Amino acid sequence: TGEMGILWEFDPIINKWIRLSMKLKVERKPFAEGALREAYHTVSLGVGTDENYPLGTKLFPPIEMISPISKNNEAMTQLKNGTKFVLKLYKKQASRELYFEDVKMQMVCRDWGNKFNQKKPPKKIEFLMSWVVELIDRSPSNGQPILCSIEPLLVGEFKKNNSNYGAVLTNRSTPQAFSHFTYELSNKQMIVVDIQGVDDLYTAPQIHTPDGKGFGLGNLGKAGINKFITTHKCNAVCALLDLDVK
Ligand SMILES: Nc1ncnc2c1ncn2[C@@H]1O[C@H](COP(=O)(O)OP(=O)(O)OP(=O)(O)O)[C@@H](O)[C@H]1O
Ligand SMILES: [Mg+2]
Ligand SMILES: [Zn+2]
Repeated sequence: TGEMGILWEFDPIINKWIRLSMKLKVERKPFAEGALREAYHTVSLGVGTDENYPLGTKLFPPIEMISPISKNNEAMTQLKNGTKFVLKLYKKQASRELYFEDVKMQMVCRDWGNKFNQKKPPKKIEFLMSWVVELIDRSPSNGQPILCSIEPLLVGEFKKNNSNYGAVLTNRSTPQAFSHFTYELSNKQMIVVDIQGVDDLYTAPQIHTPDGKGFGLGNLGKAGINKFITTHKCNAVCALLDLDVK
């Protein structure tokens, strides 16, 4: 039929994780890849609760960060039986903490997207949902259990607009103005880069902060922030949004 998984959704507004179960069927070979990961077509065979699966503490995320109730979640509708979606694995290592940190990062970016839209720019944006999944049916050699992340399938022409280290790859205005927006309105505590997806539906972003801690692998601290600065040229969207040219 398919394999079981423990599914984790993060909800920023309560600052907690929701723990569920699902069953899934994953193609054998990847359809795409980048420098970090490989992506696999997958189909959903249903979402359920985690009651059969002892949490068994030792714990990460810790008990105080987990919601005792899970009846409200996006997974129920976005990953219902029959859905096509995408599963990602890291290229040849890693860490339990890492996967949870990537999903948390994408959720933070979704919040940034809604903040940008509230300003009424000419084009509105959206980041996809992302989820952590423990592939419990698969064998552990260093005793490491198998983990991954999953997200919806984007239909259409996928394009990368900027990288995590200073490259500007297309002419569009919206993706570069959004990056600038997050740097200025966060009081330079943070910036969102690696803006990529179909039209303005984006996924797999990267965040840099000054002290370089947190937010997984592509966080290049002060060095990444500086690279974005060097190549940025503000556009009509930067201006409509009243951002500083400096
Ligand atoms: N949700 C999605 N739907 C369709 N295709 C996708 C999706 N996510 C990723 N891809 C494709 O898979 C490729 C690799 O995925 P992803 O970008 O997450 O890996 P990566 O190694 O982190 O890349 P990057 O260097 O951009 O961080 C993407 O460039 C894109 O072609
Ligand atoms: Mg990519
Ligand atoms: Zn600008």
